[PDB]
Amino acid sequence: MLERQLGYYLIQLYIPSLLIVILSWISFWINLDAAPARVGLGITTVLTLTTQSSGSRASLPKVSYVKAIDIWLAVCLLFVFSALLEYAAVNFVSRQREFGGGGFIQRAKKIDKISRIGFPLAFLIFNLFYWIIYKIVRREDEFEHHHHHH
Repeated sequence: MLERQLGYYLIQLYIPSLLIVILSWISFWINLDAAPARVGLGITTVLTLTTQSSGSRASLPKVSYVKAIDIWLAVCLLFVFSALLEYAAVNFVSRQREFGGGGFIQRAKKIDKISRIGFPLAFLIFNLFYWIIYKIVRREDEFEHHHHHH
């Protein structure tokens, strides 16, 4: 009966897991092909830390199991959502690159638009998980703290 003490490891583990996510796009501007090595390494570190995180949840996956489903069923979709619209936009441009893909050579000169939409999208997420993490521990894990409100 030590599931309420798991959130502590999820809080300190979420900090870095959330930071690496923001850098994903910020670095995807060039890692999109120029150097995806950084995108393939960080993406494997997040999926590996999430699949293994369920290892310590064998004690009693009831309280944290449900709370983990509310966060595990939105992140993977939200991250792949904004990334799916971009990978589908460039392909929807002509709807048939097989017809005339010779004009892609002049596409390497991107305006880094990924940063334009990623700026407000990254700040919103960082503040969305920071205000929800320091709040959840209070309006859910209050019994864990003593004097500290947050």
